[PDB]
Amino acid sequence: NKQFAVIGLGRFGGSIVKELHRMGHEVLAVDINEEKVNAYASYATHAVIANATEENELLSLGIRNFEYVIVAIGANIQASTLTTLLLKELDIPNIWVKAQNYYHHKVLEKIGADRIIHPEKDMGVKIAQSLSDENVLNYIDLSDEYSIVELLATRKLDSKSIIDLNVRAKYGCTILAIKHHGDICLSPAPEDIIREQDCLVIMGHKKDIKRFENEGM
Amino acid sequence: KQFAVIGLGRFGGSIVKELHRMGHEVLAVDINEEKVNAYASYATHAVIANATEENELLSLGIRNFEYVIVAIGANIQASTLTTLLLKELDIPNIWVKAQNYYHHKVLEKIGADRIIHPEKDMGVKIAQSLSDENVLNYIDLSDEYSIVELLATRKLDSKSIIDLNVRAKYGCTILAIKHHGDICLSPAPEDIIREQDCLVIMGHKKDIKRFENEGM
Amino acid sequence: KQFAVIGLGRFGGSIVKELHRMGHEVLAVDINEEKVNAYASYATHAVIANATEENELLSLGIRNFEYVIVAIGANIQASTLTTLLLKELDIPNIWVKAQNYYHHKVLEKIGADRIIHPEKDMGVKIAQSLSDENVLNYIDLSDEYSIVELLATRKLDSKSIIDLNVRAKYGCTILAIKHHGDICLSPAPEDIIREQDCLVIMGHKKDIKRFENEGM
Amino acid sequence: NKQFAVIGLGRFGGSIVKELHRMGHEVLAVDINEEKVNAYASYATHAVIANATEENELLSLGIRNFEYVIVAIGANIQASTLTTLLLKELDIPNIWVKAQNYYHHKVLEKIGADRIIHPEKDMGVKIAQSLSDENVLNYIDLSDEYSIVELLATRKLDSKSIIDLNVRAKYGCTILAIKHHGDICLSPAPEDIIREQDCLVIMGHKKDIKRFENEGM
Ligand SMILES: Nc1ncnc2c1ncn2[C@@H]1O[C@H](COP(=O)(O)OP(=O)(O)OP(=O)(O)O)[C@@H](O)[C@H]1O
Ligand SMILES: Nc1ncnc2c1ncn2[C@@H]1O[C@H](COP(=O)(O)OP(=O)(O)OP(=O)(O)O)[C@@H](O)[C@H]1O
Ligand SMILES: Nc1ncnc2c1ncn2[C@@H]1O[C@H](COP(=O)(O)OP(=O)(O)OP(=O)(O)O)[C@@H](O)[C@H]1O
Ligand SMILES: Nc1ncnc2c1ncn2[C@@H]1O[C@H](COP(=O)(O)OP(=O)(O)OP(=O)(O)O)[C@@H](O)[C@H]1O
Repeated sequence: NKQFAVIGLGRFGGSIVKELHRMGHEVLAVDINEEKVNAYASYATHAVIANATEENELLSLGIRNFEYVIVAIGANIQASTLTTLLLKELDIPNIWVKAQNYYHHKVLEKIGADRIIHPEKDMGVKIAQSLSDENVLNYIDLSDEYSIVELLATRKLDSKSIIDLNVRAKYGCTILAIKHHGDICLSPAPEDIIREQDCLVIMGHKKDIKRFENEGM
Repeated sequence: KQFAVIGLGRFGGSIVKELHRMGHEVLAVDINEEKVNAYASYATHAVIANATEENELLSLGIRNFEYVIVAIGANIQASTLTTLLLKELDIPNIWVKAQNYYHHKVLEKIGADRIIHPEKDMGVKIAQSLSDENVLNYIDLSDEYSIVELLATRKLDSKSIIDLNVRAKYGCTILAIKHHGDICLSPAPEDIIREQDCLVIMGHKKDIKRFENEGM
Repeated sequence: KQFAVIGLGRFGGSIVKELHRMGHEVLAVDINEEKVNAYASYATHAVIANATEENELLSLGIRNFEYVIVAIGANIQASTLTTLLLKELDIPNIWVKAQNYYHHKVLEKIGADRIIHPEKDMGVKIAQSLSDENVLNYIDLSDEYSIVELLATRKLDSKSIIDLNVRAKYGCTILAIKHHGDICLSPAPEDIIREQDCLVIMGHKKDIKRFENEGM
Repeated sequence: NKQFAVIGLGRFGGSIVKELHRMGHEVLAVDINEEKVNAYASYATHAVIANATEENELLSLGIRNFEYVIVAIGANIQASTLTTLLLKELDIPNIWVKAQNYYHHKVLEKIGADRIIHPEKDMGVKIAQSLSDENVLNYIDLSDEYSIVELLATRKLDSKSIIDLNVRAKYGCTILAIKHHGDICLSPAPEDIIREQDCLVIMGHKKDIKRFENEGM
């Protein structure tokens, strides 16, 4: 099918190899630290001690055999940039790299990393949103303006109805799901009961939702 | 009202930086001087302090904060001691970064209010996108049901939504279409889907992957 | 023209020291305090600064400089970041020292204007002089044609310019003779060549070595 | 076959051992760092891990077999001085050493190094010349006063003739070569066309050339 190589068994890298392997893919786990390789031995199709900045060592892995190579070295900029440069030079189709900061992202961009990820910064802003707005449990941005948000229902909604407390007429948003005591009602039909601490999944404009949050909850 | 970010990591530093951009009251704490100096501009306040020493934590007036975030994820000893102090000092909400399953366990037992694994979580999400080249982004509603954002293949170019019904056929529902940046929230059949458009589907996790196989 | 030398190495420090002796405007930058103090006297100006931090580079007023030289050749991370900053800050001429082929490649891609390998270059030149004990110094005009300075053997002692011709015999041309320090430029046949006198020949690289074999 | 020994596989040393070997000489690559030796294994007649300051280790290499020994240790003064002292004591005919600074040069001079080189300082002044004078591409000094200089032709010379814009009479210098679009004209005969960005090779007095640079270009 398709073959994966995870260079850098960080908390990020190690989670990718561990997941991809649980999904039952072909994953090569690479790390310069022996102890890290030994640890992920059981959680990878394969584990190998190698310094990803040395070319001959990368060829020994048969890196050219991989469709996707992930460089999850995010603390060492020098290790990361050199490795990704090697990978691009060795004509790897998809190179996904972890970046440290804006500048590291810039170097990776210029040496042709195919997709760059800031796992910490991204999770940072998402957690910050949940801190600031105690109502938002989780969310996904469709664009800069429009977003799907999962909200914890306050007592301000306990035993309330949809045909009653409408959103798309009143706020221009649409409710997609309700989760009461673990049970899930997708594409719910008005009227439905919403209890307190229910997961309410709303969808629309980012500003529109926060207006509903203010006045509805 | 008031936020305290202890540990200006890449994770911690992003929280302070964001909360401050949102215009909240954020206290940036770090034992490393250079880190404090860096986040000075991106915080309501910056202070050099060793969060494991009690008197130093009191000097910050930590008891003044509604939410304290311990984004120390490499040092288990630093993290556990700090969080223990915070719980002992009766902070209402303590959010901590964990390193691994075991560190999570120690934090759980000393009463951290919410524990986060930013790397492991982002790990599984990125792995999903690696394995399934179609899934751009997603959010899990539960273990079984999920909302998924999909990149449309040539297998969908100039297809009508009602023509290629996801609902009747697969038990899923299409929520949005993004063509050339323009967004059609809650789209009405029929609508044109071009190649490389963002298709937002919703339903059962297994059901979606069945649509991915046969539809795309 | 205003010059900025970031990295007071043996290489960087020599550029600063020379440009300053020539009486230009040179800003000497280094993260190591002791290095800055040392080159204080040998620069228009010396400043302790970490060239990878942007605000620190702006504090120098780096955007003031026509030519900035990054003579950091041991630290690849320092070098690449600095040069990236310099390109981002729209510096017209960025001259960087490289460590190896790969470092050269990263610098190339982030838009360094001229890349130099002072050690590798001087390596091959010294190697030539080792292998061929006759060649004192040289300059390549191309890959094939070169001007070479040769130490005259006893095989040439008291030989005449026309007598031992190269303009007809080998297709090369003699440009200068240096006997006991005295210099005869574009010499007219016949001229006396003593032993150990610097002979400056010019032509094809292969042609010269043929003259070296048969003439000397 | 003349025999070469390169002690210290720096960027400088490693370049000598890589070049001499490409020329197909006999070169012994020595370094105390294992990883360095392993790297230059392919690019040397031989590679050996050895501490050049220990005598017995130097004898084990059979150093007395070598006509030319190059000590390209330029960061460690103690390593360099001791090594060179050993080499002189062991009666090596030609000892070429890399120096760090004026003082290191002095120590080497007194312990009988046969030729001392400052690769960085030398390349420093040459590059500085090219920075200051944007016209000079490359040069070679015949003495302190007289020099052969390679110059990039400005628009101030585009489609100009040789005998038209004479140097042999006007400035006391002589043009030796012209390089237009890669093609090379050695000992050019007046008149010849000089286009813009054409490599012009002039020869004469250092002051004389810069006078031509000012008024001609
Ligand atoms: N040259 C290399 N080749 C392969 N792996 C390397 C190399 N250098 C470092 N690593 C490994 O890559 C992994 C990436 O960790 P990195 O410590 O440098 O920090 P990190 O990306 O911030 O970690 P985390 O994912 O937990 O946030 C480590 O296990 C490290 O040993
Ligand atoms: N005793 C302490 N008190 C307060 N802050 C500390 C203390 N010890 C360490 N820190 C800081 O807290 C932060 C925690 O970072 P830690 O490097 O050690 O890894 P990390 O949290 O996983 O990094 P990252 O967030 O980038 O993934 C760092 O800025 C560190 O300097
Ligand atoms: N971020 C920085 N900002 C300014 N100067 C720096 C920075 N980082 C390193 N330097 C300085 O630049 C130089 C780094 O180059 P490196 O000395 O280690 O030597 P080199 O370029 O490989 O060769 P050489 O010493 O012969 O010039 C050092 O002098 C160091 O003090
Ligand atoms: N005592 C020794 N015995 C054997 N090898 C040594 C000894 N000392 C240094 N070396 C090696 O010789 C080399 C000399 O490099 P040196 O770092 O010390 O600085 P350098 O001459 O400025 O480097 P560069 O050639 O890049 O300019 C290194 O590879 C080093 O490992």
